[PDB]
Amino acid sequence: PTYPKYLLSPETIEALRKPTFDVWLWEPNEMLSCLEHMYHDLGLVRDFSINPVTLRRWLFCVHDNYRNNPFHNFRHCFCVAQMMYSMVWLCSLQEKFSQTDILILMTAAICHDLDHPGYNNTYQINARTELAVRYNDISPLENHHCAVAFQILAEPECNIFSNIPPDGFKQIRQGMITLILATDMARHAEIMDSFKEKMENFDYSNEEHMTLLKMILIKCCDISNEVRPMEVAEPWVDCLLEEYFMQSDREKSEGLPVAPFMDRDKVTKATAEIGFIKFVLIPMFETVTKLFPMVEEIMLQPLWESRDRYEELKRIDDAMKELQK
Amino acid sequence: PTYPKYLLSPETIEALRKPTFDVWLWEPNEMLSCLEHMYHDLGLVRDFSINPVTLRRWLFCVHDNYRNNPFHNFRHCFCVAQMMYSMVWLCSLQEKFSQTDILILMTAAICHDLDHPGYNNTYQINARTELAVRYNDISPLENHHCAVAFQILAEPECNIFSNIPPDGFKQIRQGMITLILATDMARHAEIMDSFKEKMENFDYSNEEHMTLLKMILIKCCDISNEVRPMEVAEPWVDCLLEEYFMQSDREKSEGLPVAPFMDRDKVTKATAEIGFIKFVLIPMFETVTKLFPMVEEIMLQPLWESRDRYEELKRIDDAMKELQK
Ligand SMILES: CC(C)Cn1c(=O)n(C)c(=O)c2nc[nH]c21
Ligand SMILES: CC(C)Cn1c(=O)n(C)c(=O)c2nc[nH]c21
Ligand SMILES: [Mg+2]
Ligand SMILES: [Mg+2]
Ligand SMILES: [Zn+2]
Ligand SMILES: [Zn+2]
Repeated sequence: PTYPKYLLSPETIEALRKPTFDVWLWEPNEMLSCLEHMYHDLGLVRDFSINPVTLRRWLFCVHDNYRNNPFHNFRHCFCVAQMMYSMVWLCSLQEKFSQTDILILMTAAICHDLDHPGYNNTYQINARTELAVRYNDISPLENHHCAVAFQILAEPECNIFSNIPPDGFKQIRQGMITLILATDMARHAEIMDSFKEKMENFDYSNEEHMTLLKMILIKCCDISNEVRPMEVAEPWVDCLLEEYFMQSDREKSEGLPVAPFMDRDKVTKATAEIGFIKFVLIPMFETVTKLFPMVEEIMLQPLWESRDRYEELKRIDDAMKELQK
Repeated sequence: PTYPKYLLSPETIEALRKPTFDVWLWEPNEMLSCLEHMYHDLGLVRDFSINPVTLRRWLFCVHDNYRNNPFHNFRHCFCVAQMMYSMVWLCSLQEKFSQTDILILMTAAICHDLDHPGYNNTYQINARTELAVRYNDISPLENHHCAVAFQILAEPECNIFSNIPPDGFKQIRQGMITLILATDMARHAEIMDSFKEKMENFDYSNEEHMTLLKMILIKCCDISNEVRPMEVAEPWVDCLLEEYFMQSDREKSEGLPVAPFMDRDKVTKATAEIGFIKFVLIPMFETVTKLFPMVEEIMLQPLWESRDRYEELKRIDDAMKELQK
């Protein structure tokens, strides 16, 4: 007949594999179904004996632990997971990685921003919040996302790892913690340098090389909005700035230092993306392309287009600003 | 947190395997989840590469195709499938039958009464309905249920058999057809005799022996209401008579022959069930017990109790009618 929303149509299930997927057309229950589909489709439910009902409860519990922030919310979560899922197909990751690595990449993508408060690590540290005190200024937000991830998995009803032997659990936990902690942008240059070093002679059988590759993969998915079609990416930037401005305003009326890139009076959407696309995004996907050449046409290309559109927007933007001076 | 109804709790999942399960407590939405669980739990999704999303669409289309009758409705459907699922565990059917047969039993059980009009074969034939004309008076209802089942399965979006080689399809289709056509009560005596004849020296290796057993199994499940706990079974009789009375009244009004067992002026819940339990139900389950002794304690016991409870109830009825004339 005419099936209900939570029942993904074959058209949707097909599109879910490409980075062109419109993440905005869906409501939470439909996104939860997409994530569910991903675990069955990638063979994770099968190879790890994940109880299908538990998988659902777990996703629902994960959803309940994401906050209603303009950016760091459940829909961003779904974006990272969906981009990771696309990466698996685009790069044929299942010929390079074991199912355990895939489970690690996917579960970490879904759990990487759990219970994000809407204010970054710099604010946590400068404001001496309880999280900064708890984690001693060492990537407090990411450490917290992990802890929540495993407190959730500790609940028997949500433990998608119930049937994995203990050695496997430990191996998965270690991998997830490493990936989630790697998303902290403060460590971006460090992680990039290490990867590029290993990239001089990449060894798919070297465990230390794969760890760095997985860290890069989840980092790519975490800040991959600009790779998506313009109509899908555009709104995310506004959501991010809304969050950044909120923090800068708070930092100003609290006497805490304010980062220029979050300063309402110094940053423009255009100048912001241009620099981020040319000095963070493109260089990263550029090195990843050396390993997976198909990545250039599917992701480096839309980044070049995005860079050019924002450079045009910057002209008009600066013009408008002159009239207001 | 607190999970929605469509996410079965582990308590429900555990009770779903026994004939004591209370079929009246759930709404279609919930029952559909149960059926879905059954396919994953029996390993049918796994062994036949059923796309889990397709499984959901298929179950939804099946639900939409059951009519809103007092008895032959989606809930009866669920009862039959749930009783079949209970028997797979109780009798350890997975030790005697291949996965292909289990799939045949479960799917036939879910589809056996699809699009039931609410008036039995005798009515279709006597009123010379389109169905009776289409099927040449040969089990018109059963032929129609089966045709609708494969109509649904022919819709790509609902084709839970999409990943089975054609030789497998043919084997599954033929089995379902045999089973669904076997549910026509007009053939009860015939089927029972053949089964008993083979029962003289049952051979789990003889395919003709196994075909009869599967026929008896689905026949048992189809009319297994009285096997359920008194409070779960009682309301079903009212639904049945409500349908029978609707037909006899109509037959009376159109001047068509009326069957005594459906006549308001002659049937009482007690008279209806006593004979049915004593001469149809008990004998059939007695034969099945010769192969699965555990059936006696789990199913004959409650049938005996229902027989006695209804017989005693009739005495109270006769004594009451006496006290009035
Ligand atoms: C400032 C930077 C570390 C954070 N950051 C980010 O995460 N995304 C996704 C952007 O699009 C972006 N644009 C500027 N900065 C950005
Ligand atoms: C005995 C038969 C002719 C009529 N019949 C029947 O078909 N089913 C399924 C019943 O449950 C039933 N109960 C009484 N009569 C019944
Ligand atoms: Mg983050
Ligand atoms: Mg029937
Ligand atoms: Zn993130
Ligand atoms: Zn029936």
